[PDB]
Amino acid sequence: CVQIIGGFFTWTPDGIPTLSNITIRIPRGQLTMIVGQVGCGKSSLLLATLGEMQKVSGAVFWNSNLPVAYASQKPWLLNATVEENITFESPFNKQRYKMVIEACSLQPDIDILPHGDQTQIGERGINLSGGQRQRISVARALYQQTNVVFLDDPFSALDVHLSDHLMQAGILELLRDDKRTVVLVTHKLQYLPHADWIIAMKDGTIQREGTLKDFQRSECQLFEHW
Repeated sequence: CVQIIGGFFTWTPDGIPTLSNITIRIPRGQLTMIVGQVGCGKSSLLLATLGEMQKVSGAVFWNSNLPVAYASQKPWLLNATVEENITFESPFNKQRYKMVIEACSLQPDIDILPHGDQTQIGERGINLSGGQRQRISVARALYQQTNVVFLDDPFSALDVHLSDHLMQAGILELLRDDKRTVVLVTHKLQYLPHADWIIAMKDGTIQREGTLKDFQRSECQLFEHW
């Protein structure tokens, strides 16, 4: 459903766009990775997907501007209970909540929280770690049950075992996704064979998009194996 054609993206509308004539489309149900070095513009690419850059030219269809879930690079938590940080203006369902709590490894966090899910977190509350905050943001997105999910490098702030957790629960999130589109930007090559497509970024531009064989022709797939 998403169509982006020749799209141009900026960090600052006072200057020249950082990304020029970017064209890719995300049909519903696609699994799409976005990869590249730290600072190559992946977060900026997600901002372009959110319409937060300056479009010099081109066509963009996201279906949300017709008369969407988000995982930010830096986690944002409301000053509230952990429970309300999970619900994020939604009704409470406790199978969905149970699945989110288990899937986001939040039982050990709740177990060390003074009031479990009723522990006040965020500003003036319990000081969650950056990884716990990231897992909370992921759980909020999974709980929202949106048709489209944008995950910005979601395992950067988590451990290897937690990366395995995010692997296993993502693999049971896409299955949980009843045909839904899930876009997982990531900096890691560990699970890039296990999604459908990768977008490789460098210097604010897209260098290549394509298959494993395509990325062998890119002479990147071996580097990704490393």
